[PDB]
Amino acid sequence: SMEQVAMELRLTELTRLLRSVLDQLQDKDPARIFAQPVSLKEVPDYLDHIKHPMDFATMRKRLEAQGYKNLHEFEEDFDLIIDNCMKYNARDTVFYRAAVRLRDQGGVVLRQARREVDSIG
Repeated sequence: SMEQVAMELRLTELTRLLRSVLDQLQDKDPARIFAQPVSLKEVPDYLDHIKHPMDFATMRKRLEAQGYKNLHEFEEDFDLIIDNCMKYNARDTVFYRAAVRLRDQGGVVLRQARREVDSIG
């Protein structure tokens, strides 16, 4: 149907805006601490701690399959990146501190992304 096409075009356009949001967030991680999944070979206990691992590569795979239907879904995954790191790692660690900085800086970007998603529809 034409209605299904129109919905698909909205999803595609949301995908474009989320790709740009994703790029901007990832630039706030120049150390590349959050670039890839935590390795279970190198942190064998990880899944005993963290039930839903997340990372920027995994988000990028979902994004390219148009797997985020709305901004809320994408923000949920971004928050997992931060929240997981802040639980597994102590306050005095480079990992924890990197997450705090990513969260603080990412807030700015997400604030205007929400306006854009509402504004454009």
